[PDB]
Amino acid sequence: PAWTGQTAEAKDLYELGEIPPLGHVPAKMYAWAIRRERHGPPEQSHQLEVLPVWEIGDDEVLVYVMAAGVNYNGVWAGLGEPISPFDVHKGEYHIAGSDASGIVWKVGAKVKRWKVGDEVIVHCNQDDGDDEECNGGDPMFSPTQRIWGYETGDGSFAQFCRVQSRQLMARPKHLTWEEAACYTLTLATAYRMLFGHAPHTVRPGQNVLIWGASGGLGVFGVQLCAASGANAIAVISDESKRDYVMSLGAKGVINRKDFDCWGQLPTVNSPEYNTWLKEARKFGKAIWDITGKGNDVDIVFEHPGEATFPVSTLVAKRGGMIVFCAGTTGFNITFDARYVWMRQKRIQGSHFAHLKQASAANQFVMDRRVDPCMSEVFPWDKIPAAHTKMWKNQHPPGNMAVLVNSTRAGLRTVEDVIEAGPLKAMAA
Amino acid sequence: PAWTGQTAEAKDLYELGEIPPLGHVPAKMYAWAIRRERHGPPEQSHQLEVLPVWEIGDDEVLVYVMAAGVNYNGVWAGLGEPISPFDVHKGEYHIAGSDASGIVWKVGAKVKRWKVGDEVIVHCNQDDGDDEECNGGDPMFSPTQRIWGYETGDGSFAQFCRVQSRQLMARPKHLTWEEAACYTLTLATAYRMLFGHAPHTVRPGQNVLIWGASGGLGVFGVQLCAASGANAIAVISDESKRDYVMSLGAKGVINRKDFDCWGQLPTVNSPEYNTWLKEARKFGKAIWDITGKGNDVDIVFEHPGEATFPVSTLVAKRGGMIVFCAGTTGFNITFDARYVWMRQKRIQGSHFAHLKQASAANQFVMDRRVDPCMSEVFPWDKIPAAHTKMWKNQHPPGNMAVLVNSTRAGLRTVEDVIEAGPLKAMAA
Ligand SMILES: NC(=O)c1ccc[n+]([C@@H]2O[C@H](COP(=O)([O-])OP(=O)(O)OC[C@H]3O[C@@H](n4cnc5c(N)ncnc54)[C@H](OP(=O)(O)O)[C@@H]3O)[C@@H](O)[C@H]2O)c1
Ligand SMILES: NC(=O)c1ccc[n+]([C@@H]2O[C@H](COP(=O)([O-])OP(=O)(O)OC[C@H]3O[C@@H](n4cnc5c(N)ncnc54)[C@H](OP(=O)(O)O)[C@@H]3O)[C@@H](O)[C@H]2O)c1
Ligand SMILES: [Mg+2]
Ligand SMILES: [Mg+2]
Repeated sequence: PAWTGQTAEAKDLYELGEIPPLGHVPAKMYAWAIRRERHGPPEQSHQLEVLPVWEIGDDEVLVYVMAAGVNYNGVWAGLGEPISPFDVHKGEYHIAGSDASGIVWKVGAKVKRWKVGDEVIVHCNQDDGDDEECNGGDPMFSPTQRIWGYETGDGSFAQFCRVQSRQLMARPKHLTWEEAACYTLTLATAYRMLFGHAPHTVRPGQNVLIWGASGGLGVFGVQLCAASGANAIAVISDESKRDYVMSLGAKGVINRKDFDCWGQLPTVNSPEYNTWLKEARKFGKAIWDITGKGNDVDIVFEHPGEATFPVSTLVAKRGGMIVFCAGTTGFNITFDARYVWMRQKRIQGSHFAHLKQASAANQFVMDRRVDPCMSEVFPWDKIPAAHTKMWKNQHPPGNMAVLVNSTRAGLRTVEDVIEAGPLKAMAA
Repeated sequence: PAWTGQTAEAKDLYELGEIPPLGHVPAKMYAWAIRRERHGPPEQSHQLEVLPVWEIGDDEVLVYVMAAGVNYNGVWAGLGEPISPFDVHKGEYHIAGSDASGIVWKVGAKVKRWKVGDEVIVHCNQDDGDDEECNGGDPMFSPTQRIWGYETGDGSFAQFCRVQSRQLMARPKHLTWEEAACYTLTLATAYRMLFGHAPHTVRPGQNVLIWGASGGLGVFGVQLCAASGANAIAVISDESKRDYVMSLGAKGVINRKDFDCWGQLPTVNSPEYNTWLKEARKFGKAIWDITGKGNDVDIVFEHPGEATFPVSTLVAKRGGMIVFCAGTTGFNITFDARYVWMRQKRIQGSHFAHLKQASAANQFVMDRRVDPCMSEVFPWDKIPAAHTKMWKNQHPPGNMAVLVNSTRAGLRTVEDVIEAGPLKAMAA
């Protein structure tokens, strides 16, 4: 409430960073929406509209959005593949965006934890709140679970978005709006992988193979390991990337381009299967050269999938886990039953994270023990462009972000957004 | 000690069931041994020799063998594939057999738990006893772990075998010698699968898909489920087998021959992949018809491998585990990454079991809550024949057994073995 009266008048439509009086809610807002006939490339399917501000219920909340995050799923949405969201919800239009920072503007009748004017970031997991798994087990195992901004169109690429109370976490005051908004989805996901599957969690001492260490997922495996006592073993495909990952806490690096052990699992007992095992073993020593010899990784941290899995299942210690949330290079997974059963290795699928997980992760960032690693930030009018950049992989390592009501890069407080000035949302 | 003096004199070689005085150990014994040049079909590679009785150490024990069990591994040994045991141990010859019932005849200097004349059955797991995993963790994760009678040639197809104290469990007085000796290896294995991988263990209420329900492994999944409150869902390939498995506790049956969803995973997005999912779904309802609808199995209990895995990974509930110890139909495992990561399913390899596991299992049998299911029993001179029968799958459902010092089928006590009479070990 330092800035309660330096605001604007009560009206039904504001421009970017034109702060309304606290708790006043305009009939309308500006947004980046998708409709079923637009479906296609981000610059084609994401177009700019003026829509009504979301109606909210008993346990929901409304957020004035300062910045947001760019993730792959916003592309799958604009694409309508692998599926269209309109085959998931009954909506006429869809507002994407699954990461965010901003202010709470209005709360439901039953909301006590959070209060109007509180500064927050947003976790993307939602459920109906009332079955066995959401009340005693793991809420990610409820059929009711879904991802906000993907399987819902009340996402964050708009002046306002609608979220459940159970999606809100406190914002780190030490970050810019854009930094606060880039990491939660990707950080929380990686946190579930490494701490959310007892008894195969990370402990001081362990060695963890991290695939694609420069990726949005990669950078967070590396940091979380280091920040906990463990020893991340990064993997990359460009030697200019070496310094980067190593300044993060990495305890070694390796480059996949040196080998050929890539591709599905050669049918067994065939020479290819024998030439395959030959190089892959080279890959194995590559670790021991870092880890010491006889020292296989406690956890493989997977996501490329089809092309590497055969290998990942080989290098993991007896009693070790190979966890993963994607298959960026194919889904025909393959592996040699012999290796995982004799050495009793766990192959564990994983998928985002839940509030208590996202918020344990958020704490590492609040204590400054982990850093969002924001790759770069685009402005409100470049949002579809920002997505196109991910599409064909031309983005820099780390996590992109885009601006909303925050009118310029580098802004931290709401006072900063005011004095920097309102901005036209729809000009051309 | 009811029969301490109805024995024979002190000599250095006895015939079958010619009981020596308690604690007297003959210089020599009769056995079924393998040597590297014999390698081949069981009837070729298992030949009959007279060898010295094993020397034993501080924590080891010597057992007078009444009956033993027949398992696949005795065939892989005689075969010398996938490997020869002589590439594992430095021995000139090898005595196979990984299951057994009998009397303790001699104990090491440091053996307090067990005493001479005690009646026992044998678990096949061994380790060196002195690293981290054997002293605080799971001893199956020690590099020192190995299977007795396979990776060692002091097995049970002989008048005497040598075992570690940590392999011994008490024998159920209510069984015949052969019954007591058929089940431990196969029972314990299945017990680890269903109770040895927290937090995905069996609980009253759960539904568990059991592949090959008539198999030595199958029958024990079914019984253990039922005996615990769960609901085994058997799978078979002969309708004459239906009554069998259902009298065991099964709560339903299904027959794989009706479908075609068998084989590796059709490359994705291809019509075959679409026709594949079509039948497999039929397979899924087949369950709900038994389980109720919306009710996916908590645990798939796998072992056929390559040909079914694609399917097994589909039918398991979100948060469910697919555990397995074999790949009897290939090792090029395959599955759709999408299914296991979104529904966060665990794919867990497993391999035999450890003492505390084998002995929890043994308790079910001691309370008469589980039954060995002995398929049939061959005599001492048919042991290689018994193995040949497994080789090409012509054995009846359940678990085979063969006789040693027990001179006739149906004998229970040692008194019974005496009055039934000694028997010539080597006649032709
Ligand atoms: N379903 C979920 O729960 C969930 C949540 C978040 C993200 N994801 C997924 O996880 C994936 C990546 O996330 P991200 O933030 O890391 O995106 P990203 O920044 O594009 O990550 C790509 C990184 O992976 C590495 N990589 C790409 N292909 C590789 C290959 N063939 N072999 C080895 N490394 C390879 C690259 O690093 P190098 O070439 O230097 O090794 C690259 O830096 C995407 O599929 C995304 O959808 C899934
Ligand atoms: N490494 C370990 O820890 C360990 C320990 C013990 C056993 N094993 C292994 O487990 C396997 C079987 O053990 P077992 O005692 O059950 O031997 P088994 O008695 O021969 O089991 C075979 C059973 O599996 C079923 N089956 C065979 N092919 C099938 C297929 N293509 N699809 C569906 N079902 C099929 C059959 O039943 P239906 O045709 O009626 O369905 C048959 O009754 C072997 O590979 C054995 O080596 C491994
Ligand atoms: Mg991002
Ligand atoms: Mg058997």
